[PDB]
Amino acid sequence: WTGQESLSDSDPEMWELLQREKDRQCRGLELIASENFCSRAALEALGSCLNNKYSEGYPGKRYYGGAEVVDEIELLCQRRALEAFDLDPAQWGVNVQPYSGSPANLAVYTALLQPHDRIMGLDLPDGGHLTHGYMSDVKRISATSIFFESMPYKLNPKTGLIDYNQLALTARLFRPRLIIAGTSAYARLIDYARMREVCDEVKAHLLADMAHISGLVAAKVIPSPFKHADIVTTTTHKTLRGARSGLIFYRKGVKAIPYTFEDRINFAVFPSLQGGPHNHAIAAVAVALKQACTPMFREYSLQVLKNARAMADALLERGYSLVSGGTDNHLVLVDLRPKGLDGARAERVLELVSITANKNTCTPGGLRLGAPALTSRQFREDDFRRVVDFIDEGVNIGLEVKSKTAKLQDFKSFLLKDSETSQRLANLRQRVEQFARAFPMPGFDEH
Amino acid sequence: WTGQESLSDSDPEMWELLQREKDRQCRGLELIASENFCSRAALEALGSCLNNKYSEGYPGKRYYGGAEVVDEIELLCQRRALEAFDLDPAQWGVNVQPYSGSPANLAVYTALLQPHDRIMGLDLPDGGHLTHGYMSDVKRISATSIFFESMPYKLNPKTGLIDYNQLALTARLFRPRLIIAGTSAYARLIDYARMREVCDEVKAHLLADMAHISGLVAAKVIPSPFKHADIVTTTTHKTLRGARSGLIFYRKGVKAIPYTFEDRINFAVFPSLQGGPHNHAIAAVAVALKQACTPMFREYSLQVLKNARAMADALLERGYSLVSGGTDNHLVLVDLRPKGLDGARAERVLELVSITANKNTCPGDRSAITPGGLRLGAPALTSRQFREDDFRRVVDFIDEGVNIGLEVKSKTAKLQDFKSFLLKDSETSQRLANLRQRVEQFARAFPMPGFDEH
Amino acid sequence: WTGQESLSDSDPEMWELLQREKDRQCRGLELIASENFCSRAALEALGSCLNNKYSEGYPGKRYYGGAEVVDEIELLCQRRALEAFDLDPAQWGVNVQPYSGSPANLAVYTALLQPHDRIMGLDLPDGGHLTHGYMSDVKRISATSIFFESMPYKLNPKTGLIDYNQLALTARLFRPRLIIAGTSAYARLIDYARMREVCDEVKAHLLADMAHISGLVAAKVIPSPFKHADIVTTTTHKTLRGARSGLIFYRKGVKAIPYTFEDRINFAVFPSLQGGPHNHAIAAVAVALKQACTPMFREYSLQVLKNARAMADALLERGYSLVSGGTDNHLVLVDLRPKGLDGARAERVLELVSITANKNTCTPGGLRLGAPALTSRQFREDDFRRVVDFIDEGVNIGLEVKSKTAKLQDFKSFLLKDSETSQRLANLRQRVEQFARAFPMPGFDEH
Amino acid sequence: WTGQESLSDSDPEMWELLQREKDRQCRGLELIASENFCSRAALEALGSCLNNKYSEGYPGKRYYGGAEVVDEIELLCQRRALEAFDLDPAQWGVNVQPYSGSPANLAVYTALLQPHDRIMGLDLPDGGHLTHGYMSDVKRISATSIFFESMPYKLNPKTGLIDYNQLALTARLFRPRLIIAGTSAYARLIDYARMREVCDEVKAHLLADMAHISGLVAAKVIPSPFKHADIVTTTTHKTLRGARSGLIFYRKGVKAIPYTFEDRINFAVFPSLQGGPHNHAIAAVAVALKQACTPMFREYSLQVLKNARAMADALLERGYSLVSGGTDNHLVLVDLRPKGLDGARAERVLELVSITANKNTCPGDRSAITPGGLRLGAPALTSRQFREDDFRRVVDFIDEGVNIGLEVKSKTAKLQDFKSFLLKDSETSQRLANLRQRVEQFARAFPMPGFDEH
Repeated sequence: WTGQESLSDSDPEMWELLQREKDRQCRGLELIASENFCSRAALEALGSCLNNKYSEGYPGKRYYGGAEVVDEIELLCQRRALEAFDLDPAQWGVNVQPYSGSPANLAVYTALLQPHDRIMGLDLPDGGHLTHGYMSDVKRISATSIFFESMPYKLNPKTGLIDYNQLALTARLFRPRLIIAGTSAYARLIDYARMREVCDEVKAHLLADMAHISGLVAAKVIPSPFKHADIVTTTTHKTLRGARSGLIFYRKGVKAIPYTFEDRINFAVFPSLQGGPHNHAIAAVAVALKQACTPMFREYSLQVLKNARAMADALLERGYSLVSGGTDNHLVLVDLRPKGLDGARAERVLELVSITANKNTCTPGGLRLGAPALTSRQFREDDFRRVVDFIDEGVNIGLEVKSKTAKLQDFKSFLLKDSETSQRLANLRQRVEQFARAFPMPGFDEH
Repeated sequence: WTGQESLSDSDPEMWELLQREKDRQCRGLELIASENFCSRAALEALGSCLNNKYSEGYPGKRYYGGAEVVDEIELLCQRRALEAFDLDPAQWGVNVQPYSGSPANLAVYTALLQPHDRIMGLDLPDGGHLTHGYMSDVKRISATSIFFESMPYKLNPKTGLIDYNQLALTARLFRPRLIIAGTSAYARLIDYARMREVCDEVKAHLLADMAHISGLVAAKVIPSPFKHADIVTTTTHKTLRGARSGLIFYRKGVKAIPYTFEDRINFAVFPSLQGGPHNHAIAAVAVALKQACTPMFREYSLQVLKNARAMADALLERGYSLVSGGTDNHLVLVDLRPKGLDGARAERVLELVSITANKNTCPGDRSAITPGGLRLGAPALTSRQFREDDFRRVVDFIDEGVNIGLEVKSKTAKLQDFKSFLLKDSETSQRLANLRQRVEQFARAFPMPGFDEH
Repeated sequence: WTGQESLSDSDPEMWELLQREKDRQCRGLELIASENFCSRAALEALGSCLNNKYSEGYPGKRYYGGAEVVDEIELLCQRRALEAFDLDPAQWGVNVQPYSGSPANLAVYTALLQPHDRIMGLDLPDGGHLTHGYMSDVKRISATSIFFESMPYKLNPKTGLIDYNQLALTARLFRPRLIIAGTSAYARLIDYARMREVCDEVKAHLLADMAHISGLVAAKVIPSPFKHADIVTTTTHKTLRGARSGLIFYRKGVKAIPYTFEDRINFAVFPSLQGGPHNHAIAAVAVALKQACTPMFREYSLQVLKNARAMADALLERGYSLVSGGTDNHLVLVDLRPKGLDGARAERVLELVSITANKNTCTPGGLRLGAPALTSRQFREDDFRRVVDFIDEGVNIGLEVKSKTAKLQDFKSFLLKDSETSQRLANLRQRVEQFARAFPMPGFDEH
Repeated sequence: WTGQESLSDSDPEMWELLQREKDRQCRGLELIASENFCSRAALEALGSCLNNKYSEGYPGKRYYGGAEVVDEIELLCQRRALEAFDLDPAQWGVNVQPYSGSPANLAVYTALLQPHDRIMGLDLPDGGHLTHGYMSDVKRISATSIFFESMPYKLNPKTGLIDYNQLALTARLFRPRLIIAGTSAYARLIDYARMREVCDEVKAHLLADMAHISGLVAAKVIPSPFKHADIVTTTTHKTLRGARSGLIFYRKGVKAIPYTFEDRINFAVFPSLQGGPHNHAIAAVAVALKQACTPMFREYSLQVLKNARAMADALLERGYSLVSGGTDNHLVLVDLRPKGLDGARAERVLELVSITANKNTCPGDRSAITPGGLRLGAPALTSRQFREDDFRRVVDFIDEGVNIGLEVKSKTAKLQDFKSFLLKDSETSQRLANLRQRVEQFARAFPMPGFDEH
């Protein structure tokens, strides 16, 4: 036993599973706004010998020796991270160790707040993220709401936009120490400048969680939250198209008196929260960041916007309603109530024809659809019009099964069962797949 | 642009860095007890298309669709996890999502305790882990000690063993809700049965953090903490030899009255603490777990023990002292004080001849006091097919380095002086360059798990 | 040494001080709304041999023996407490041990909430109490805000009333576990029914802190918060006219399923927070409660309302503005801004002519004036008109010193200094005193 | 209605209750170590017009006007407080507002610690106070243990003294921010100097809660904790013989660098925790403090010690055991186990013959186990002019009661049985009625501080 044997030879069971998954990805239409397809280059770094180095600490300040190279990698991941977002090193620092997006947010909170200090984020069903704070009537759900004290701010249900006015009123009272600007399911640009005014007034930190939109920001096809925020967090996947990992950016040098984010943020990541860094992820992230500086990436990102517009327009033009009436980014939010349907139903139908989207709250009343993934497969505007055509076939199949049944559980039975419904689906699936398989796919060919 | 281009073509700067690192690993003698070399099979899964699936939730209970296959992978990773540790599914469950070892511990604490509830772990300089709780005189260091209230238990410095007697006395007073049995730098077996008695008495949960020893346990070459613990956490690297990731195991079904670990543990992992699982890691872990069920792995684990013994004996034979006098596991703790040196010096010398070990605090020392010891481990080199004679040879090189360090110390005052002398004094440079080159020539000859080039 | 010697004989220094204080009270016009003059009967109990008994625990469940009598006293204080507020013993319980008003509130919070649980009270400068929660921009001030998490609700600055609408909006978000209805400086009735609707909606406890108005409630000259609240706290002084002490009332027996307030409330008082009860205070309180059941007390309380009305009207009729335009209770809030003055100035002038009132926030812009004390000295409506006349003389002296100076520190100098100001004051003082000394005074004659 | 009418006229029901209580106190033998009988002078201040002034804030810094006189009273109460304990105003400050002893402790903790910070006090059944921290296996009991994190230190059951050695060991681990030296049921002097060494080492505040012994300290018949503590709390009753109220003393001026106790302590009292001060109590306290500076008070305090000795000796002489073998203060702890009885039984018998004492837990016993001991104190009867022979006589009556209890125990099984037999069996009733009547006749003869009638 050398540990040099191939996965296909040593673990055929697992290899078959990887191949089934690759085929599923290759044949399907991926419309989850959070997803993307990672470059082969980045995956080669991810599966490298970098997994075998423990490097607790920071470059030049490691617990253990033998880190010359890993130090260079991490410092390079930092530089590339600052370059990708057009940041001055004298004004901004970055931490590249967080294992994912959620860990990065916790590290910020633990670096800057005391337990039980106050935080505000966009309410979850209004399109925020769990990590921004969330509790039901009966219990604390996010760890953020267990260790800290969170109160949500809300959408204006008329405009579908963030009620900035209510935020200011409500934050004058609750007095949060940290306010979070960033979203999971919102189709428009955030008023970073406004949030900053609110934060300046009540003496709070402004954190921007750009996970969804980091690609768009790096490409400069939308305004940057770095003009206005103290701290920025993000995933390295989603629109940045990297491996799964996380980043924390922070202001440094002179504030007025220095900024004091740097030491606290790094200390909270390590030693307070994490163990050994995942150097193979750090390296893949760095590869993804280099890719994001390119003109190619700017084209990709522009195309992301165009394809989301195109998908929006194609849906309007078939009489669907869109929350906020459209989009200024990479996703669209479809209100299936004025079309006599709901996310739960739609999602399950689409799933069965190899189209993957989310139900989303308004049995909830909406659907979220995103462009970044298919765009990465070189989809253009006509291709997305065609996608909508397939979606609409599926909605109309759904609508038909709803008038022919009562409850959600009923609705799902009727689909796997009634042949006239089964065939209409099998036919549609097969067309979707044939259409999808024809487009290219980032990554390795076989796994 | 397809995103199908190779790393050597698209990012030569990064590719050159990978290659420098691979050459470093190939040419060096890796004695850090936490390290291992991961199989090529596992790394292929890690760098797979599984990176591209969001699967928040659990199998059959996902936020989103399109998870048929990922569900099968995760369930398979679970089964293989239970099988690797010889656990009945009716009695034990497992969560395979934690991103690493440290997150796995936090999830347990948040699942089972209220903020500010009480925890005890082995004091850090006595050989515990940060995640078990740690604060200096002046500040809270571990997030475990910020969100929860931690008090350490200690080694008996006379025996170098864990003072179980003092633990019971001290836990009767402090009244912890969770006691943690597991170590980072301890050369002996833990009395899980005893800890359990203490936990039963004061009404605390017993958590076993087997990160260092999980390989040994899976191979059944040492006793299992699953006989005595309620909850078991571990990394998937170290002696399990997987990709970097984490596991939480927990009792389920009937206690006496049911166990209530399952729902709380899974809930704390997700939705409370984590986002999307890292399915590529989950898959690599599963590959590593399959490998750990094999006879080959049992041979490997036995050999790990024998090589640590052999290294121990070779050090005794040259008049070094070992904390607790030896080892019953994969590591040895070497006391360099009686020999007129310290970990800080030794470590830096060894580093400069491509041997990597840790300085380590010796029992009864207030750290600040520069550490009097060195920790050395067998799992990594054993994975490169080292046998007992190879480790005897490793000790020869170590001893050469110690003796060099000894000479530079007689010619120097302070630690800062000592480090510059190694770079500056040319007679010292050469003696080091000579030794380095012999270490490398010796090391490069042994095989290396992974890919050849990166 | 017997310990039977008189205070005048054994401690002349102290006795002189008591006599100076009694003369000050006898000669002055006491307009602080929180104050009253306690009955001689109640003071005799307060200075009794009951100080010499340790009775930790509750009747029949004492740590120590020899408590037959003290048990009877405490049980009697309970019965009289329930009778005074017209409460059914099967529906309400009471705890009579809290050492004062502030301790009673803490005991409720600690009995019913976890540390860091959420509370809302009327903001302090809007006329709430410290114990309801209070923090500045920079620090936690109330212990309530240290051990628990408090967010204030506010007045509508247009109506001078409590913004019930904003409360509901704001409590839907903050999700408090306890909401507190009660005031220190508010001239109107509280919508207990409305607060209850809000509490029912967000699943919170309603606590009513009737400290200011407990006399009025007992007398049934205003609506009772007992119709709507789960828990009621109060001082035993202020309008109840007792010795300094506190009470906690709580619902008991069947809710729908039993109420669980009783055991938690009593346990928090003792053993959790307090030591030995103050049996002499408990006994004085009981004497005061018996007095409050009488027709005499109902007359007194009606007269309190009439005299506050009369004082209001007399102020309107001299062109002062009143927050909320008047009063439905025992106090009035005078806005000295539309009269070109401020509380800080006015208070100090009045003080120097033996009239005691408070500055109150709108250098703040108001003054609070209360009726209960002077009413207890048998003052009637004409007497209060006459009081206002003296007040107005003082305001007009103030106004004159303001146009003749710059800052507050200046203003205070000018008064003790300039003879033409000094004499005008000495003259006024002497008239005030001569007028006041003529009225009777509850208590002992000499101390 | 003037509110000038007498209590006997306006509330005969209440007046009759006061008179029953006064007769009870006059006729009984009060041996509860916490009790005393307050001077008439102090009670006159307590029931004064000072009840009618709101004076939130501090002298010269009041929310409201009209406080010229109350300011003079409070400042005077401060001066007399410092004088009574022989303290330099440049070195010590005092707060005179706390409503009682328990509030004074809470104010100190809230002034100096963060929520969830760590505190150690003498374990409750080892003779500590609730306010020093206390939790059962299953719940937090003291508010001190809810808002803060408390761990007890313990008696050495072999000596009956405080295990200072174990305190140091245990505090090195738990790392408290505040350690509390003071007791409710302890018969000996506390090693303030030792506690201070322990506090200096681990960087904790030393608080002394002298509630039980403040009279003795003021009289200088025992060593002062002010030589060693940073902060001192006390009640104003117990051995100081005042009205029920509380004090907090604190170091001020230069430490080495200034002390920062003053502003925090005063702020926590008000505005953080309390409302309006109880000026009538403040004035009574001041009266009591003046009385405590006198020679008369020193004689009283000396006599307290002698009478406790005398009671101790009289018990030894009749073959009882005393925890720690005797006393150096105002109380004695009697172990009734070797005599074949327990506190629970003894207490109830003594109660029925108008002698009031406490059952009290004996060292090394898990309470639940019905307490094996009795606590007896001298301050109250000494205030009724009892001398040594009078206390010898008290012990005679106690012993008669013990012997009665012994007979009812041989005729009964359980505690519940034992209590009903005392009411029910007529031969037992009479033996008790006889003894009661002799105790009363003996007690009524001694004078009583206070008013005659109420």
